[PDB]
Amino acid sequence: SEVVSFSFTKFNPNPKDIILQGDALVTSKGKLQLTKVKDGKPVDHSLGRALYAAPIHIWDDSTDRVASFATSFSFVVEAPDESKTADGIAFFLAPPDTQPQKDGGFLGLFNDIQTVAVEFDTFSNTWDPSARHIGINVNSIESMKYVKWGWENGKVANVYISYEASTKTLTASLTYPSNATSYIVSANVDLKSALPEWVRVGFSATSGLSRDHVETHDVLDWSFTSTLQ
Amino acid sequence: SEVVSFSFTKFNPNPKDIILQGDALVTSKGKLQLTKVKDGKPVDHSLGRALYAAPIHIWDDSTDRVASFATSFSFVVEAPDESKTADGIAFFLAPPDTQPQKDGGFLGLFNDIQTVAVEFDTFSNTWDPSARHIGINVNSIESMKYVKWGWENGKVANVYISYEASTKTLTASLTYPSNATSYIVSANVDLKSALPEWVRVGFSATSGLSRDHVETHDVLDWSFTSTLQ
Amino acid sequence: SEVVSFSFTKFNPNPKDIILQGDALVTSKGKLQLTKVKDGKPVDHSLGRALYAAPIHIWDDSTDRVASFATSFSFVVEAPDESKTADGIAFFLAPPDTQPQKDGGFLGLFNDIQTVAVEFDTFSNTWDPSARHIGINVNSIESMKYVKWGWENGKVANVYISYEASTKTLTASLTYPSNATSYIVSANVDLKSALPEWVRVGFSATSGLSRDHVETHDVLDWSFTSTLQ
Amino acid sequence: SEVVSFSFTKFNPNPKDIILQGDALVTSKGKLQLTKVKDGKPVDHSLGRALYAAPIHIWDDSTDRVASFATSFSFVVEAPDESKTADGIAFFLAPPDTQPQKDGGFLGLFNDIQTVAVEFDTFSNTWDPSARHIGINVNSIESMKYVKWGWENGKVANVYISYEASTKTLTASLTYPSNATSYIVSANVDLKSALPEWVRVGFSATSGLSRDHVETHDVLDWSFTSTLQ
Ligand SMILES: [Ca+2]
Ligand SMILES: [Ca+2]
Ligand SMILES: [Ca+2]
Ligand SMILES: [Ca+2]
Ligand SMILES: [Mn+2]
Ligand SMILES: [Mn+2]
Ligand SMILES: [Mn+2]
Ligand SMILES: [Mn+2]
Repeated sequence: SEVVSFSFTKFNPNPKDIILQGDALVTSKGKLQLTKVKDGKPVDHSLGRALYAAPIHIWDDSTDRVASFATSFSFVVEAPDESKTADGIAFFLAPPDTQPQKDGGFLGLFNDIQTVAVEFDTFSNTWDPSARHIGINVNSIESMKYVKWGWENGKVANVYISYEASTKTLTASLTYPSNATSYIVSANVDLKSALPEWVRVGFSATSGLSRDHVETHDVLDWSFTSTLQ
Repeated sequence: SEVVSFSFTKFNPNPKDIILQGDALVTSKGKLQLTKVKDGKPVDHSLGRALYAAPIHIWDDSTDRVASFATSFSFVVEAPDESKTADGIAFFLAPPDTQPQKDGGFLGLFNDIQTVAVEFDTFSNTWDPSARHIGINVNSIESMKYVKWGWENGKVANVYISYEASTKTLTASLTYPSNATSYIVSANVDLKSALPEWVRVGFSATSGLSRDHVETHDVLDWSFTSTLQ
Repeated sequence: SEVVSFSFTKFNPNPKDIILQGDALVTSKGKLQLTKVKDGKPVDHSLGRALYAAPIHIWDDSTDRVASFATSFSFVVEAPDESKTADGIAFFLAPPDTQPQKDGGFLGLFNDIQTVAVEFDTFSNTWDPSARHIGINVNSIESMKYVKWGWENGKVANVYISYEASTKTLTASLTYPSNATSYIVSANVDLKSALPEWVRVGFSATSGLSRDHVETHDVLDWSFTSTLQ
Repeated sequence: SEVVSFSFTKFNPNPKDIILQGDALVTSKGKLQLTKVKDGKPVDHSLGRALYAAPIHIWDDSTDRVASFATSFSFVVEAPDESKTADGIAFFLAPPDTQPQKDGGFLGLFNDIQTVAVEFDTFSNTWDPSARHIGINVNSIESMKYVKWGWENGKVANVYISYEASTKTLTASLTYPSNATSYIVSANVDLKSALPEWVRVGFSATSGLSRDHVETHDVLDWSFTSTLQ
């Protein structure tokens, strides 16, 4: 058996165990700022990602084992105008050598790819439901499952995501501690069929392609654990 | 700081770190059977509870600190008839010397008491909403918050409950891995004002007061962690 | 499988998960003072013990499994005169209902009993080697194995004890961080043959039977973990 | 605060979170074989190293914090002739981009370098004590502290190493579960002055420079944890 685990109550401004991609950076105060901010205001056409340095062993072909993992993180999405926002933030697993994909609605993850993601989508694209949503995505920008999500501008969101290998169940929940509101969605996901044996895990986010569709995507903390046995 | 933690993948038929109360027992196969079963069938007028042996330090008056805790458990409620069921199961915190309260709709927790509970209610009493629900209860059998809960007869339910002291937020989620369905509810709960500094944590359950309102309440596993700092 | 774990960076003056026996108490500053102190000076004829509230499942007859456990703790033994000291402190496992045994050289553990202990002996009795020692004791005040121990008056000692079930090896080490000095001893110990399936773990200590053989026995912190699988 | 942790009960033959350097490889049966073996026999002039993929944050200049860490591992050194052996195995911390250094007595770590190591030396070089020893090395192949070590050919050794930042104490212990024999050594080590803020941790080993001074250096398991707060 193999157990892997880490916790950040904040991020180091010069992170060494975090692989920063695109526009992502850590602020002096220790906030993982995925998308660009200038003069304290979010900028459009931004894409940032952040992955944990050590690959995670999610399934083994020789031993026919699949990992179970659980992760918590808090995140803020703040937009100058509440009615106009894009695009969103996601937690994702992809091959270790994963690089940023397309911007805008593709969230830095997909294009037109072996990526499984839990997205917090703030803009309705062609492949989306009408309302903002939390989605479970399996190798597509189109979610297999989603729940409508009443996004609260600038309010801290607490996320908990778990994968139970014995039942192939991935579950994601978001709670706003400010008004004790919550949402949850689950899906049946076969990690062996969606991903390679080893992955890197982390976050991706992208601001809108227009000036009037901008917002921040900041991660405040992050704890993760995975066991393969 | 103080950290307390434990995990059970199953229960020992003669549990020594579990304080069994009322009808509760552990089966040969390691299932925490809270309410009575005879010839493999549930019996009415049953009340069972189970608490972890070591008290949990949830708040300290001298140091003005409050604990944050997280727990996972799976549980099955199986009734012979899907339309007629009572009463339910809960995870709860109460003073260390807590003893069983009233049966039936009171779930072994309340009467007519310092208990905070997350209930999975299967019967609509005077103080309930119409539908079966997951409730957050603060010193009352009446929930301060609840979510409608589509109970699945005999199907394993995976529960995750967390309390974040810095935001007084208690969140509870239930997922059925069989059809990837989930529910969640949150509430603002001040543990300092609801409970004493030290508590015992565990489960309580009660079958209905009539023969045609019977069901099992079995816990399959349980992991818990709490930190006071 | 079953995992049990706890950590104290200090102790609560009114401990609820600690069963205090004999003279043991927790000071305002959070120090587990096993033996009596008056006007800041140690008193003779004192015996104190402290156990964790939840029993530990160390072996299971039905499943033929034995637990592996690891514990860390720091402790100070301070005597007014460096040449005259008695008796010592130990970490021990005993049946859950264990009560204080004899005082003086018997360390509150033994008499003339199912107890396994790692002792830090400060006085040479009939059954001892000449020098102060760290001993591994299996149902006797006489150690099966020991190492000579250069006790440092008033200096913090860091202890690490591990039991590896697959090789029946119990290992104990003491280090004084003040001058980077260490000692270690191991023994082959069959827990199934020495102890019952369930035990309580903790510390015991006793000051000498004479006024000129007095010393403190204070525990500053304690972390413990055990897995049965 | 930041916590990092991992456990291996065995190694994956194609390790993805392990950076293999030099001759190091993982056998089919999951043994980290640091130095070369042909036809089941050790070969001379071999050097192998293995590091965990994610850097470890051991000290922070801005926050004046230093990490405390603890690690366990088992290892076998087997030589065809008990009287003729070289050179040894070590657990070490070095800059993230660390590469193999010199072979033979330099253990793959040093030359003639920012590396702190706990070595299990099997050959007496110019800079060594006479007997085989466990050494604590701080930026030199010459140990600042050591303890004589009765190496047992082919017998599993259980190692426990801890660093306590608050007292700058690094402690290392070796136990042979086969005959319940142990050794320990400690040293005062300032990690801030010896190493950079971020390091990679792992093992290095080297077989002798002659045919009659060959031995294996195999690691069987490994668990590690570090907290910066
Ligand atoms: Ca979208
Ligand atoms: Ca009800
Ligand atoms: Ca003695
Ligand atoms: Ca040497
Ligand atoms: Mn979407
Ligand atoms: Mn109700
Ligand atoms: Mn003795
Ligand atoms: Mn050497």
